[PDB]
Amino acid sequence: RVLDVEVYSSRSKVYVAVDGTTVLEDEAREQGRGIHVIVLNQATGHVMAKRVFDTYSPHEDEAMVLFLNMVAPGRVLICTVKDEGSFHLKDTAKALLRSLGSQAGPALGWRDTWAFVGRKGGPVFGEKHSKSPALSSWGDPVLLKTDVPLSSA
Ligand SMILES: CC(=O)N[C@H]1[C@H](O[C@H]2[C@H](O)[C@@H](CO)O[C@@H](Oc3ccc([N+](=O)[O-])cc3)[C@@H]2NC(C)=O)O[C@H](CO)[C@H](O)[C@@H]1O
Repeated sequence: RVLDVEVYSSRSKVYVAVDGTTVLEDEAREQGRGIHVIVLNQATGHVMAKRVFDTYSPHEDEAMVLFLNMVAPGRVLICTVKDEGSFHLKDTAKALLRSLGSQAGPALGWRDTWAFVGRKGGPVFGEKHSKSPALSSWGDPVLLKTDVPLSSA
């Protein structure tokens, strides 16, 4: 009646594991920057969608907002940052993350790392965030492990 969810955010690598199986992994040297989003079915844990939005670059946050607004309430929503996710994560996107209950997402800054697991329509199940200490540095890798309650019947 639970999912064991692991979410990793760092400068050079992201991954998400569900019940000990890796369902998302990106350690490619020159791609995959931004906020990785995975959507799970809330009863089975099956992956319903996988996206990456390069919110270091303009317009990607707009795509993220349009995608997240079509996600059903009650899906499991997982986010994790590779390299940089904040430069063009602008106010509408930050307000949407705030509306999910995220604490770190609306506050995300330059080269911060961030891992998030929540029910789309509330509540938040797990969140971690490491602030970058300097413009030339990155946040510390963060590894969030969270038991997510499953729906039944
Ligand atoms: C060497 C390297 O990391 N290059 C990769 C490049 O990395 C981008 C990086 O995504 C962004 C965000 O962290 O930062 C760029 O670096 C700077 C450096 C200085 C400033 N400044 O305002 O003074 C801003 C950004 C970095 N680019 C460089 C040249 O270091 O990203 C591309 C696309 O992902 C490749 O991955 C490349 O490998």
